[PDB]
Amino acid sequence: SHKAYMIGAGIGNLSAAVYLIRDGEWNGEDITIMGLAGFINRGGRMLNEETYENLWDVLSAVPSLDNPGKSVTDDILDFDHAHPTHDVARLIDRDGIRNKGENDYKHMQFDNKDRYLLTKLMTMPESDEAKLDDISIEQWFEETPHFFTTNFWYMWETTFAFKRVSSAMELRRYMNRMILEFSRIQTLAGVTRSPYNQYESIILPMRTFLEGKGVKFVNELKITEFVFKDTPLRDEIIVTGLDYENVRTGEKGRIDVAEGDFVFDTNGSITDSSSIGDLDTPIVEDMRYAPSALLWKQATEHFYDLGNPDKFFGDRAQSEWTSFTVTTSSHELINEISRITKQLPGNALNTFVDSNVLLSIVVHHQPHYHAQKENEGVFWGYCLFPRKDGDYVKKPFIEMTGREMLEETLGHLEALDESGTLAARRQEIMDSVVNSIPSHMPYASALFNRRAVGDRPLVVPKHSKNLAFISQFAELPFDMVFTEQYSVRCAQVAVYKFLGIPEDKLTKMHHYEKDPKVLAKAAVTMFR
Ligand SMILES: [Mg+2]
Repeated sequence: SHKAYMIGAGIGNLSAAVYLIRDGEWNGEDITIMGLAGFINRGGRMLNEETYENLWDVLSAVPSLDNPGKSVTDDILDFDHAHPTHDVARLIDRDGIRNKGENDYKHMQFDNKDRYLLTKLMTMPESDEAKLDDISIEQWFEETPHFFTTNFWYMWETTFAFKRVSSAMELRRYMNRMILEFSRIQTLAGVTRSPYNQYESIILPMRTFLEGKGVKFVNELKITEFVFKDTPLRDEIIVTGLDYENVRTGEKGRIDVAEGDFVFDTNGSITDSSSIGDLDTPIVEDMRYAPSALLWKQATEHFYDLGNPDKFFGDRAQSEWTSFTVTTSSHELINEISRITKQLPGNALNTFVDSNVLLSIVVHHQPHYHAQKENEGVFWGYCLFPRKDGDYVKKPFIEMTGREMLEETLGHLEALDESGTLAARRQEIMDSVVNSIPSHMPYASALFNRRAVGDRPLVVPKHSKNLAFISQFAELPFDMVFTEQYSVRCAQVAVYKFLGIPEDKLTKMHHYEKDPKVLAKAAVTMFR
């Protein structure tokens, strides 16, 4: 019987397994998936019910582990509909919340130059994307630096963790795929949240369902090299073996990939080489090159049409940022944040636009984890300039302990709090801390690095017989690479191609950017 081998266990390969089982009528036994106090916020943070067509469809076949008779899609949408989002303190500067006045976050704050360039970028056809090769956002708006002082830039860069040195291609894809969210970017009312963090709300329901269908899960094997069959013209990609190392025993070997078996590789991950600290210990930067990209980099030693992984994993300056998760033993700290920001938990992130490190925090709906106790509260924060000094803790953010990161956050919170109450309650706040876990990710935004078309392999390269790339570093049209939808889409493309399902059966994506009314509203929104 035909077999499938997944290298990486993220949502992309899991969705491939789902597609194989549901639409290809495979047996789970034929699929092998190979991966490797206080909470840590792992996983994707957003979704969008108007987009993510593939994700909702895959997740409509995974049962909820919490609610009998509900699919994971049902869980997620039922929750979100009952917890609508309206960000209030989206932007916070040294004077207060940009809720009102001249800097009101309803104002994009665009030039006429800013709208001209932004409209040119937005209206460039998909077929012309290569014209943007290696052009950063900084470069495309080189003539109008005023852009990088607007509300829109502050909101857009922090919403997705984009840098100005990053690829202008995605900003274009945003303005087309996410066009509907343009008019509501400041309230983030279009964001769709799952009840808990997505590892618990999405990943484990998926693994459980797959495990129940027979899929084999392996986590001791480091796949070390592809083994390709040679051909006279050397175009075809035919994987014949997977060289492995067992990281616990030390055994090495080769798994034979027979004729009719398929291989799914996740060529790179935004969490590769990440490291962790705790309340009193700063991170130690893992200097190793992205381990999940090594199979990819090695295949380029044999084939010429597979891209340049160094574009994505060779420039940490483009890709790195740092986050942290706070756990408290009482609701007090969350109550204080909720009061100072004029916002109930679960209403999207709050960005301190005048902070030196560009710090944002997110307070989720509580609880965010299944093992969260009734008395416990959790929130999450990150900065986009981890090398810069903190405003209140005057050392580089990336060198801070988890405590120091909270202290730097409180400083900004206290600065916005006129009552002075939070600062007064400092000792009690800190005593309530279970942990504050810093989390450094050198490739966190590597999927946004400056890129040229062709720097990423096709999901199924033009002459690949049985190798597919399912990742945020494979080439797919239209979709935003930030979204979990991207990897789910790669999976359907790969599975349907390998199985012979024609592309008109692929899941149909919404094209709001060709509805004239949508464009009209988008055009008007430019002047808001
Ligand atoms: Mg919605």
